[PDB]
Amino acid sequence: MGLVENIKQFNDAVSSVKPGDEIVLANGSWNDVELVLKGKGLPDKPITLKAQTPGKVIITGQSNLAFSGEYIVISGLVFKDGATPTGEVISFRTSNEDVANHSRVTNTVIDNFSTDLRQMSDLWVAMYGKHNRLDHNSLVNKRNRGVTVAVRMNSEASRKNHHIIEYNYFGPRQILGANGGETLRIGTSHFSREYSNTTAQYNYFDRTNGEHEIISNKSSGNSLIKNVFFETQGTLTMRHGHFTKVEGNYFLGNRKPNTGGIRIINESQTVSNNYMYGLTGKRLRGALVIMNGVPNSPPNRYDPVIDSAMNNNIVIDSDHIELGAGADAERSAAPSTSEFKGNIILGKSNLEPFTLYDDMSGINFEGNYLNDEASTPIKTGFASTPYSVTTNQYGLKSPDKALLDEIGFGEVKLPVTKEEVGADFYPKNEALVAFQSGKTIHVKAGTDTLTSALATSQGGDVLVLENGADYLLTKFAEVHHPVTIMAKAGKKPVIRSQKPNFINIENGGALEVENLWFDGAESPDYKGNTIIGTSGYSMNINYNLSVRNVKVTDLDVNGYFYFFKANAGTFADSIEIIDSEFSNITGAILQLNREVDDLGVYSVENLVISGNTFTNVKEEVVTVYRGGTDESTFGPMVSVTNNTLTNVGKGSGASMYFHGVQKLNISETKWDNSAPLELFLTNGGPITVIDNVEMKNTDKIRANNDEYESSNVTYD
Ligand SMILES: O=C[C@@H](O)[C@@H](O)CC(=O)C(=O)O
Repeated sequence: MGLVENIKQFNDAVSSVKPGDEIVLANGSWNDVELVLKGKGLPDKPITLKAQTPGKVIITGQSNLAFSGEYIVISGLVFKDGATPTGEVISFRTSNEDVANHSRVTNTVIDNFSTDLRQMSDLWVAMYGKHNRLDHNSLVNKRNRGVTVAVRMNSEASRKNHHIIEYNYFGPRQILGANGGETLRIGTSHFSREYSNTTAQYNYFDRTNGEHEIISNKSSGNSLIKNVFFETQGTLTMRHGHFTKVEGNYFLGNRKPNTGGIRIINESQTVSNNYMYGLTGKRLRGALVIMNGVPNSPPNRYDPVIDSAMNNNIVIDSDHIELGAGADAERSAAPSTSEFKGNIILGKSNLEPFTLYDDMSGINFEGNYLNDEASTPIKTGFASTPYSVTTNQYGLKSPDKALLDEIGFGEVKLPVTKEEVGADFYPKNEALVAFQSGKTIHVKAGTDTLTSALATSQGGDVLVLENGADYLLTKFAEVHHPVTIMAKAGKKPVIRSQKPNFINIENGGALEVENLWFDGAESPDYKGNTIIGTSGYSMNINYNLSVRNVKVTDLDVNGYFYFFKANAGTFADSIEIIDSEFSNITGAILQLNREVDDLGVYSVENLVISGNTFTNVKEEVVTVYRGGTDESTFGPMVSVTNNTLTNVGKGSGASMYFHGVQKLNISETKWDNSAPLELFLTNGGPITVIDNVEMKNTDKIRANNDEYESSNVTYD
């Protein structure tokens, strides 16, 4: 009815609207626009805001959309490469009192509508009101904190909403390094006993790894049904609220790390007829979890599990069923009047898949099946059955037909596929370029030849330097995309710089270095120099750093000269230091700074330090620190093997410091006249094994509790 091409025209057409009329945004870029629409349509005659050509109306910059009234439809829009100036990108309200009812947002894309600051939280879709629908939308590349889709519950007008959220595509969500990266949140703790009655169904969660809670259910009466979770880190958690129905969901973990399933807390939960495959998560992130709760819990803790059922689920090739998880002096109430019946557990990666943290007498176990090779400590309710798992018609590892029929599961088949969800006009393209997937480029010896070669390289490229040759930098060597810098086998080239940082990983960058020699003879006379650094600003794209067969010498022109220094506000999916040699360094090897707001922030997910020698380093090799009390979130995972530290950390101090690491493995490593190893084991169960280490002329391991396992610790 009304085609508009500028904000002025838009605001005129929506100043007065009647049932049936539509406002069309003409194709093109809509930059820095705050779209507001109020009106009252009709069941047969909605008020529609639509794109001229779905995929060709690009809302960008500092933009958002807020609407209120009745029977509004919003379709075909794209929000790409911007950030909302409010708290919400698409909002089903226009003020605290004016909400949308019986309205719909469909066939719409939000693509990287992320703040440049990774620590700032917003909501991408905020649902208010009653009887709203959110369907067939694509939400991709959320790089900051916050919830992608939230159902709000802060007033009566938004409770008992019966919203429907369905057929949406939730694309990859990088690990945040902090709390609050849920994909779907239904309610909040402050209104958690209130009823929402939301249905989320037929959605596809694709590597939505923001945090441990993929779906944070925080209100009563919801149905989370018939969704697909593909290699998703974290769980579907019934965090607060009762009378949740969780059925027909398929978790395709594929043996990826930290892949969890369904966590029951609180009352009258039904978790049945779900399918799980290849889930590796443990404890609060296990494939199936039933928590202990706090008697007379405050609304923000954990209600004891009562009147709940966990039945007729299929759990294949998964590792952890955790009953009573969280049990302690506070969470002292074990599950009661609940049942665990008719489940099929077929896995061989963990032959003792159950952990019981408390008395499970309050749970009636009946009719379950567990593969011959595995055992349960529960005396009743389980029958052993052979491990028979065959890929079926729809490409899914399935139990035998006779067991399926015995529990009335039906076919093992996805309730929805990747191809049936999201906007119909927007591709689902990978956004990450792999190391060495591009061209090999020669870098001749000399001054700023590496600088120039990087400036024109592309993601995936490999810069190959001349063996034994000299390289000098007088400018920053900036890495704007995944790149490899290396020499083929033979004599290491030597790299020097007159700048305070040799190489900086910029936002979007990631770096492999192999068979290089970095030396400090040309470095400037400043404190805080480093060989490799991050960008110096918040980087809302996680980076990666791989260092293999590298030699680093004479970082001593001034104090605090580090090998690698990540500034506050950056996050590394993986840092690997392999088979490398470091000598005469006044700083730390790895300086992993943090921007402390949430005390739970951490700056690296996976750290591997293996095959190295560290000699005459005044500061530590690495401090890995996560504060706060979140037992539930990830921790860094750290592996330290086959290294030698000679005169490290003596410039009282420590040579390595690990604090709030959820998984720490140290082995085959010798300290020689170094500061001691320092540990701090946080509440929960941080897994910590230290085997075959020699502490020659080194003080005793510094720890807070004896809570770790240790074997073969020699003190010379
Ligand atoms: O804030 C801490 C959170 O871990 C918790 O309250 C909510 C949650 O996600 C959990 O316990 O796992």
